[PDB]
Amino acid sequence: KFNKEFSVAGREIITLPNLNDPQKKAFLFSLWDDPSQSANLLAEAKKLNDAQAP
Amino acid sequence: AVDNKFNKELQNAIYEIFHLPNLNEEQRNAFFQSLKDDPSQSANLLAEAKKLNDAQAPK
Repeated sequence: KFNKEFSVAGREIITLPNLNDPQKKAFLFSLWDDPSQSANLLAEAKKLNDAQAP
Repeated sequence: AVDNKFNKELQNAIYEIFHLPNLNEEQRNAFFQSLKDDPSQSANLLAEAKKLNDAQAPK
């Protein structure tokens, strides 16, 4: 399940500018644990990123 | 027994491997699969990844 789509989703997580390292690590773990949840996880991470906007 | 969600060593290894600058995508993904196959190998696989990263330095 670790293919090109996985790489894209992981990059999307780590480039969210307002998440901190523990948060990105946690999202990346969740993606690794279930790559089929990428859409839900990416939407969750973006929502949290926006909640943390300066 | 350490469950994956409760395993900081596995989670840190995934995060560090994803950041390594000199691996290719195939290497990264192979490490992620090897971690899935046996999370007790996190320390060994992270060390192997850093070794390959350093061997593959562009200068």
